[PDB]
Amino acid sequence: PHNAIFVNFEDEEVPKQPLEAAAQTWRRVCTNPVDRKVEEELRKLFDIRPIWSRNAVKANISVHPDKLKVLLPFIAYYMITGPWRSLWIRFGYDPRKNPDAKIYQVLDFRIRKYKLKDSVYIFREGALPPYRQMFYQLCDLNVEELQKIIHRNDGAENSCTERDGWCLPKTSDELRDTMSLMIRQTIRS
Repeated sequence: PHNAIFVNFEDEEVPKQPLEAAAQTWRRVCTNPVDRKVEEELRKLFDIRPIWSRNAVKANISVHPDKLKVLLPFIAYYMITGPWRSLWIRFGYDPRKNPDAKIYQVLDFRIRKYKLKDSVYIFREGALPPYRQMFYQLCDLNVEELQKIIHRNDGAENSCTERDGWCLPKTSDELRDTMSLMIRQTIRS
């Protein structure tokens, strides 16, 4: 598609290098020095945080979308199934072999110049998700209770499953109910 590798949760190995088509496409698109600058910036940010969401990345650098859709498959690979679905992972990083990746797992919450804001990917007591269906990452839930629910099983993550990953079972529903309660609390205030 965009010269990206799509990894399933049941795939044995994860890619350790991009595709040569993606490398040549980036070589073609990289025209101004600002492109090299933003490439280095994205590389450093994926070095600090190995797993990223597109909206979270857009909230950290101001890049042109047509440049980002080419740069991302060159730096990271895309997850299709599993606890880290719809997330970009640095080449050579396997979340199914790192318990710390628990803090990078995804959570789908449905209600019932180029840089973006913080509310597009960060949850806080007193704010309101800007969209009807969001894909948060467990590290960006800046609440003490949600983080306690997340780290309840720290140091003894047992096995990595598809429904919950390194987290304890039925954790996602617990976080979802807590965020709904906090949303109603913020609405009342």
